[PDB]
Amino acid sequence: PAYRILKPWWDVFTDYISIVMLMIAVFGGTLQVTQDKMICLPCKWVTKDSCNDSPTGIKYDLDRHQYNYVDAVCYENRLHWFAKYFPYLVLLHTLIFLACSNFWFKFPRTSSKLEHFVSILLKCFDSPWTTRALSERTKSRIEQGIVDRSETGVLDKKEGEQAKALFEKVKKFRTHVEEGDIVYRLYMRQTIIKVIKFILIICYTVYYVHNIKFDVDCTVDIESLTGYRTYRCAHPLATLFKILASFYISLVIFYGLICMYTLWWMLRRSLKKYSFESIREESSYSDIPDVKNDFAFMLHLIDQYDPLYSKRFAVFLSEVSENKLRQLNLNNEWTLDKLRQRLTKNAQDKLELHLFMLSGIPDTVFDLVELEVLKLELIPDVTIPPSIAQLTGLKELWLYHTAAKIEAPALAFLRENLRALHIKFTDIKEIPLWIYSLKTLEELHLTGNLSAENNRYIVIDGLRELKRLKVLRLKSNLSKLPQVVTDVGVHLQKLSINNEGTKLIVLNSLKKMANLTELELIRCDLERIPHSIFSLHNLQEIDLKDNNLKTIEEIISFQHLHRLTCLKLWYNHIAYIPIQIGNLTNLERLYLNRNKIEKIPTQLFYCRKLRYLDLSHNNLTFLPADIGLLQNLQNLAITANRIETLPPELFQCRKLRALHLGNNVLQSLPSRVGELTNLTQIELRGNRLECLPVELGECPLLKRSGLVVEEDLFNTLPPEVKERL
Amino acid sequence: PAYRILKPWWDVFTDYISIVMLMIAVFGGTLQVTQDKMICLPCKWVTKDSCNDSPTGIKYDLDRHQYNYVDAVCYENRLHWFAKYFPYLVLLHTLIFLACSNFWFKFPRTSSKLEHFVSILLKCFDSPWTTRALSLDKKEGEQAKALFEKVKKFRTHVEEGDIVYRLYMRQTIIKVIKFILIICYTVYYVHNIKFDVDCTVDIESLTGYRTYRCAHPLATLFKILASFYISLVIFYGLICMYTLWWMLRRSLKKYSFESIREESSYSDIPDVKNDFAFMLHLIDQYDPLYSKRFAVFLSEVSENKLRQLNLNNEWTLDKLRQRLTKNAQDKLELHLFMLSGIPDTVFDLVELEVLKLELIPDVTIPPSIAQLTGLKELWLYHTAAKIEAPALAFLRENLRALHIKFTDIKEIPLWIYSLKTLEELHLTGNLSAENNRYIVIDGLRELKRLKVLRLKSNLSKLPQVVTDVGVHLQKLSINNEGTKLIVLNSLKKMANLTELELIRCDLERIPHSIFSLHNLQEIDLKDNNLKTIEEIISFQHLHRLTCLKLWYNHIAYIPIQIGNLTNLERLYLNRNKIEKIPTQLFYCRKLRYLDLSHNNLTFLPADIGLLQNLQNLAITANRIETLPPELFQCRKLRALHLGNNVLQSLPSRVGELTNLTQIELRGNRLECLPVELGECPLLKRSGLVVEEDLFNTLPPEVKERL
Repeated sequence: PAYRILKPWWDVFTDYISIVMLMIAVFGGTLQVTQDKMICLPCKWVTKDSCNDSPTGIKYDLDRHQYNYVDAVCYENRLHWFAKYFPYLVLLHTLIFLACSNFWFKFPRTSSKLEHFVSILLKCFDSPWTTRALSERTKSRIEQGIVDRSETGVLDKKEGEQAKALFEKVKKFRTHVEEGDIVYRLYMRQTIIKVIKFILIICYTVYYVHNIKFDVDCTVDIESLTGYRTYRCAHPLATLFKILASFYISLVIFYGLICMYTLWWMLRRSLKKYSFESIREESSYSDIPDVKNDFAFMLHLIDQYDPLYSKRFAVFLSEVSENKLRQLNLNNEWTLDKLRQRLTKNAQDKLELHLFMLSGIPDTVFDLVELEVLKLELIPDVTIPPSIAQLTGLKELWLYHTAAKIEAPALAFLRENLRALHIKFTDIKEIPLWIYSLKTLEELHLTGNLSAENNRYIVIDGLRELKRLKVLRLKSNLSKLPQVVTDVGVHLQKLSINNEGTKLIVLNSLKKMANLTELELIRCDLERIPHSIFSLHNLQEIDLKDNNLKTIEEIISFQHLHRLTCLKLWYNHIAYIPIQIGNLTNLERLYLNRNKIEKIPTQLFYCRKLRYLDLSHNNLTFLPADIGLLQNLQNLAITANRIETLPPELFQCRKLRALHLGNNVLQSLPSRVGELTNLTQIELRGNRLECLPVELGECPLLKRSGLVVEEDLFNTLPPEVKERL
Repeated sequence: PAYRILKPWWDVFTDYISIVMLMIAVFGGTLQVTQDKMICLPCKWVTKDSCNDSPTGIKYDLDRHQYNYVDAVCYENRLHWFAKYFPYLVLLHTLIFLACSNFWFKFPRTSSKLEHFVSILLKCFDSPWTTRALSLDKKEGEQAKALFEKVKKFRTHVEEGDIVYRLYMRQTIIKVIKFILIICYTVYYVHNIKFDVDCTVDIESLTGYRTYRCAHPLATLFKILASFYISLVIFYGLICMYTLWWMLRRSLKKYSFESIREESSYSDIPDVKNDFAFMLHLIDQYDPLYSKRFAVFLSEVSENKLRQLNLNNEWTLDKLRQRLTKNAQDKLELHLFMLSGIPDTVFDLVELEVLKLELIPDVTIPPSIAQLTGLKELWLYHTAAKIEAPALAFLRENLRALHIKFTDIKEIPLWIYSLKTLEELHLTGNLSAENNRYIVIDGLRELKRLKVLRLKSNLSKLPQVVTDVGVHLQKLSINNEGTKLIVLNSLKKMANLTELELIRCDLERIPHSIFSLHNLQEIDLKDNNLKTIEEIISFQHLHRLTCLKLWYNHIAYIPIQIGNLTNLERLYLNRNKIEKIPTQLFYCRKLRYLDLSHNNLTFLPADIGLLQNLQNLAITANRIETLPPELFQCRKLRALHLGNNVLQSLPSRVGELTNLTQIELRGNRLECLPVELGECPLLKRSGLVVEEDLFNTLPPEVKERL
């Protein structure tokens, strides 16, 4: 694996230098062992030393054998020890350089981190995901760039899984390697020792060259054995060894110069610190990490092998890349088969789908042409890719605290759709300035707490142009409603304020609007009904509940209005009903629930078209004979009021489909109510009935679904209601 | 591998010569170590002339050991300097030349370029796309595309390099320098190789004799080796000099594909001017075929074809036909919503009068439209606009209607004025005052032929290009924003105006420049800020109004000037909260269609019984009590839409008409329904939405009969 981490001036030159150094050691060694003769010969003209101060010949008269002895003595007991062991010296130095350059290689405490690093290196130029990743007023409303750049391509569960595995591995391997700096320390130590040995070697070997000589004056003490005292002696190899020493010294200098470069490099710039600054300078990916340890160091070393590596690695190790990967992987798995698992519907169905557990917006959801409603919950980076064009209808979109980043170029589609839009928000500005750009939005639901200032800025710029707004629901404190509401208010059909922090005067709004065909004040801290509410001639519905409203005495002037048709007064403190309610007959709904009503005058009977009445959780203990006049009564609750046994007027009606009786006193339901034949359900609970009537057989719609009873015995009818079930 | 980037008359020869030269160093080295003896011997003749010539023996009483000393001395400080180190001179230079040859390989900043270069060439060489490109099974697209992306990134990277070229030149130059020097030294120092030499070293104090004659035993082998060596080197040098000639008389820093371009299918190839060019020349030397395969692969024209084929192989004629539908004014509506371009197969659909394109980049519609017969209508929305096909005649014979939608300003093409046969145009988009004025002039000014024009936009002011073109205007519509109601000099210019529509515009009051337009014959005012009908008094004096829609407004009051009109075929009083209807509508006995809904009427007047031709009557969500008997005093009442009112039961008599085709009964709280209603021949569960069977006699009979 060394090849892919091969260092330009650390491994390349060192290996060739080392080979040459070894070669010269071997050459010299071979010669030193067998070609070194050291030819000595005696001399007669000895004056002081050197046998000088001087044809037939000399005739020294010595034995050929004894000359070899002299040679051996002069060789052993004289100078030039450097020359004698020069190739061994070279071999040692060569081996030192070779060994010191390769401690990390094949040594487990360092090779482990290199193996993890190299494994990554071999994946950066593989796993095609990498090369896909390498392919690269406003008012936060423009993102067509990313729409076309992604090319809506896929990974086919191959690049997806490969890249995912590599993300797990790059994060884990980095966490492992990043713990320390052993790889770093070894290279700094190695670089320094190479320089140290270099300096010492040159000093040592350039000095001992004066030792290599043509000849030597041999003055060893052997004349008592061999006759002559002084010998002159030649060393033929000495010429060659001066040459070899010179070549070795030059070779070491070259090595040294390169080693100084590498030591120079590792000191001039920090190597542990490392980041892909060059990538964020050139590439679209600014998401560049920086760590200071062995991982970064090893990346830095290979940065000088090939910049291409850095480009591949840098784009891979990114959260931008991972997020694009995840969205693509989402599409790979979250297909039509998975979307179908959640295609539910609740009421006014419109074929819903709610995506809650997704980390982003799938593209496959827009293949669900049949749906009209899409609910997005807690999903970040919602752009709504402009591939919603294959949908036909889109009647409702829920931005349930997701993201304000809706910038895809598909307003034309949305402007032909989205009758309704729901925005849930906990922050102030995650509400996009996108809403007003929609023109066909009729219904808008805004839920979250904004200050008066925030209401004014968000509503004026984000909503004011919704000329077709007909329905507006504000689940906000609304200490003041911005003038936008009153202006849309003249075309607005429904306005609903539903919050505990509601404390304000709405008289101006009511007067300006003068329409409000549906009005809701829920949990608003109200005690007083604003009197201008009676200018809403087309009010047609009013829901006053969960208020501090303790009176109905104020509803005197309701006849100023026409077609009221509905009055909801539940969960309030109206413990008493006056005789103004009897003048309200153009009413088709009335609800008095948990208001602690002690008494109701016979006034409800005047509203002979009431048909629907809720009398519950009131300390009333009474039923008037209004019930005998309202012969179109279809639904009535008489519960939690401790009423005595029901009076016979109970059944003097025609339908009373919903007969809800409970938490009262009823030893027995008047059996005659069973002859209405239109009972669909009878609730008989908490009343201590002794027995059940056996006249219910007359009614075909009291099969065992509507028999909400405690006893379910004392009868002959159980098999009839069971078979009908 | 490296083989394919080796130079034909350079590298194979360099390697063989280097091997032989090293062989000479090895032979000579071994020879020099064990065979060089220098047998020297003294002489007694005149030493002034190296022992000249002016049987038993000479004896020369010296010992054998002493002679070894003489030989050693003569060898060490006399002649044969060159011969003594000849094989080392050979080894050193041979290694230098060899190292120089391989210098560019395994070099820190050349290997990466070379490895990628070779891999790309091999992939291009063997890719089936290259073959097809010479003129995909849905996989060659991906493979070729991946190679194209890699090639573009590789080329971009190599584009900035000048390393491979320069290092090669430095290498060539140093080989030439060393070549000249090695010849100068090797050739010159040959006079020192002699068999017979004269040794006159000063060793008399040790040997008696000063002059020795001496025989170098390997003089001949070193002369032979040197001569053979010199010849090897000269040959090597010829190649080195050739290299410089080739490198200097050819730019090589640039490479053109002209010799291939005029033989192959492509034309779009740039002049390469960097290390890529140099590498290209080198493969051209090895084999030009690789230059060709690469060139054929790397082409934008080829990429275009590759992608086009991918479209054609997916969006086949069956795929297109299966997805071909029709919704209104049918004409074979084919929709292409997410394509990367337009497949050619769409133009073989000769019968495809309607093509709808959206979200398709770079649409160009190559002129193959001549293949088609009918192309009566074309919808280009939110796509691209690069159709410059030289085939206006085909387009002019067709394209009676164009529906083009935009998101910006400059996206709008000008293919409108060039088609003077255009009859109907629809434009939606982002407008401003000046932006619209400039574009509408360039777009519509010359279309005298235009009859129908509809604009969906934030216009804010009516342009005069439209009023001038508008003198031939049949139908005019504008919506989604209020404009200055420039009517005083617009309706008068247009003057034909046989169908006018105003939707979601800031109209509170009706303009009165329409009052004299007797040729109006159709008018639709809806979702406006209009809250009245006071203006419509003299308006209706015009004959042939035939249609008046005032729905979706705030008109809660109907006057009795409505009786001024006798010619109306459509009347819509929808969602205006009206509280009463006068018996002044019947005046238009040709009305036939009357929408009374989402009002606050609560009752109906005796007007229905005066319209014997009333066919379609909608009475819904008006809280109306039991309908008056005039309800069924008619002849047709095909559609009786009742709902969200108050009706205990239908009068049995309405079912005796028998021309009822549908009765809607939803939300009216009916207690029961009479049997006569089931006698009507066309109420056999034909759209008879009811809540319950309502105690009728023949609901299962009519269900089976249908």
